[PDB]
Amino acid sequence: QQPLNEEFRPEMLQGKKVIVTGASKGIGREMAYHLAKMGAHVVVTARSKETLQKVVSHCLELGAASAHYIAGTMEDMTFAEQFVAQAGKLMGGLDMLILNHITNTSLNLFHDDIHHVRKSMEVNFLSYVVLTVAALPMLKQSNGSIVVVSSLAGKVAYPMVAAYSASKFALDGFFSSIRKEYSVSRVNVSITLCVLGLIDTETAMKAVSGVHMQAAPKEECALEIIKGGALRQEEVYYDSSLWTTLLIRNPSRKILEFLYSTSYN
Amino acid sequence: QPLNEEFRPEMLQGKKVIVTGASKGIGREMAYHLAKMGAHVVVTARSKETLQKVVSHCLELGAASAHYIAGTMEDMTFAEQFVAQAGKLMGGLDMLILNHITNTSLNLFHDDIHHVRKSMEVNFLSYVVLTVAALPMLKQSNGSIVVVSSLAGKVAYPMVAAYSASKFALDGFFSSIRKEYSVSRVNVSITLCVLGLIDTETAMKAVSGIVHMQAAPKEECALEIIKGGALRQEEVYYDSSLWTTLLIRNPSRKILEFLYSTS
Ligand SMILES: NC(=O)c1ccc[n+]([C@@H]2O[C@H](COP(=O)([O-])OP(=O)(O)OC[C@H]3O[C@@H](n4cnc5c(N)ncnc54)[C@H](OP(=O)(O)O)[C@@H]3O)[C@@H](O)[C@H]2O)c1
Ligand SMILES: NC(=O)c1ccc[n+]([C@@H]2O[C@H](COP(=O)([O-])OP(=O)(O)OC[C@H]3O[C@@H](n4cnc5c(N)ncnc54)[C@H](OP(=O)(O)O)[C@@H]3O)[C@@H](O)[C@H]2O)c1
Ligand SMILES: C[C@H](CCC(=O)NCCC[N+](C)(C)CCCS(=O)(=O)[O-])[C@H]1CC[C@H]2[C@@H]3[C@H](O)C[C@@H]4C[C@H](O)CC[C@]4(C)[C@H]3C[C@H](O)[C@]12C
Ligand SMILES: C[C@@H]1CN(c2ccc([N+](=O)[O-])cc2)CCN1S(=O)(=O)c1ccc(C(C)(C)C)cc1
Repeated sequence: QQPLNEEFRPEMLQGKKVIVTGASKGIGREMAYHLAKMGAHVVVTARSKETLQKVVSHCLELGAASAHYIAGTMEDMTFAEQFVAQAGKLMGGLDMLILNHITNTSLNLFHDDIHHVRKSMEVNFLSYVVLTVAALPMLKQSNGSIVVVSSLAGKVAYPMVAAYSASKFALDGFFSSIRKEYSVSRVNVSITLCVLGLIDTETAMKAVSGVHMQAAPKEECALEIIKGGALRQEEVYYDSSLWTTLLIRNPSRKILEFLYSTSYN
Repeated sequence: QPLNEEFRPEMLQGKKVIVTGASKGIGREMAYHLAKMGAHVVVTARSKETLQKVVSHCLELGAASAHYIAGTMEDMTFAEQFVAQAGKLMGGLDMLILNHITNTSLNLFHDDIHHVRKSMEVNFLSYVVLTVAALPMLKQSNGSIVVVSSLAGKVAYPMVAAYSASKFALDGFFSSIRKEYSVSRVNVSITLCVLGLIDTETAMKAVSGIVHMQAAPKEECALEIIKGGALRQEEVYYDSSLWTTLLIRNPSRKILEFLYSTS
């Protein structure tokens, strides 16, 4: 996967057709708004239409080349697959798939909640796979890009987020493996995994409101995510701590993977 | 917190161990090793005839008990029943060795969502269900949970995406609850094992074409899993090369988690 050795330029997204999921709020909404401000075509999704409409409206107000929404739950694999189709017609193509949404989750110990674990896998992980499969043909045409939004808990272990972490680890294991597949098959679709720390979205602020954890600004975060996709980077790291930003990489893993891949064929 | 001792076989003598996917491969050799130790075993898998055969050689080997209970971990109900059924058959549970996997598909991923889902269900979700159901008894003996995983559950490889997803998920989930059990003072240890190429028939069938590094003896591999589990180690790394286990360590992650919990 060859990234561009350029500096990012906001114009790179002008006229581009982009899906963003879980975009009625949080980092997703903020991504829609940056893409809007860049004059991109944008289709957003989430379960609730009212909140989605506001985003759509302000996107056009912000200068979006076009902007729509389709509401639905990503518990529905059928909705997921269909959403990408409807969204493809709407824009006449696809340059970028931004996979962002999660099921509602809050900090808690794990006792018996298999139903939360499975819904997490289904919504947080499986639905991302179904959306990728549904979007690849269009993405092969544009030579597009999959952006997968992940978490520190998707690279290291923390208490209170077991089912969430499982699903985020899964994303890494899956998409990191198909990136290597796309590179032998010579599929020219980039895959960017984003490892975010605590971000000041309203939901996240509510879920931790109860010690001191410094949150990072959602607007800058959203842009760092778009920048990584645009530039076809493998991983984007974003946290408020410089120590965390550093320690969340895995140089051992890069070396090993590189030795294996220039070794096997 | 590991046990501050050298391993000695008799630690397992009398203990109540479940071993899943124990009809063949590494699972089978763990049943056997635990048997020469004196443990009470109960194995499980889908293969009735073969389970029977192993259970029988376990009795010949020194085991204090040997029972099998065939079924598929695609079935969460049977997974839940199985631990209860096995708990009775033993009057307690000391060790839960979680090892089974669905059949892994060595190929480019294209559109088989159902195979991804099934990998997640069998390879990961069923491990959660089994653990949920074996907890109460594990708490009472202050027992151990062993989770078997792979090079491909720590780093990424092409051709095994669904499997890598499931093994990665094992790491997140069980590493997260390990930190939860420490702070809520649950005295149940958790061991994640990371295995390179082991010479099981399954593996050798899989790597037959290409030429790799020497595969490692499944009998040694199985014992090291039991050892680490017994000593309550957090992680066991096993490959025929020490270089592999050196290269696979991630000190960054260890330091970052130390930082988060001094806090
Ligand atoms: N903020 C953080 O501290 C943080 C940290 C690490 C990683 N991240 C990652 O950043 C991404 C965005 O998180 P956020 O904090 O911005 O969350 P958020 O503000 O809570 O936004 C979640 C979005 O997902 C949608 N959603 C929820 N359930 C859905 C379902 N079943 N089907 C379809 N859409 C659903 C929501 O809309 P509806 O409810 O209307 O459906 C909403 O638009 C996530 O992947 C998260 O893991 C965030
Ligand atoms: N061998 C290696 O090179 C290697 C490398 C990395 C990781 N590992 C890990 O080591 C563990 C064991 O590997 P192995 O090579 O020993 O595998 P194996 O020889 O293929 O045995 C897998 C076991 O799982 C059982 N199983 C399959 N589907 C099942 C289902 N639906 N329900 C219940 N049981 C099922 C199989 O029994 P039945 O068909 O009789 O049901 C079999 O006993 C796995 O977790 C694997 O990830 C091995
Ligand atoms: C053999 C490879 C890994 C080899 C590797 O990654 N090595 C490359 C170079 C590493 N080194 C730098 C150490 C060597 C170079 C310097 S050195 O001098 O040391 O060679 C590993 C990685 C993924 C593994 C499969 C999965 O588990 C799924 C499945 C589980 C079953 O149960 C058994 C079958 C199967 C198909 C597994 C078989 C095997 O187990 C695989 C292929
Ligand atoms: C540092 C943050 C927050 N984390 C966390 C973990 C544990 C606790 N705790 O109070 O024990 C508090 C916070 C988990 C890891 N990260 S994160 O950025 O991966 C993250 C942020 C927000 C969440 C939600 C879904 C709980 C809001 C989960 C993970």
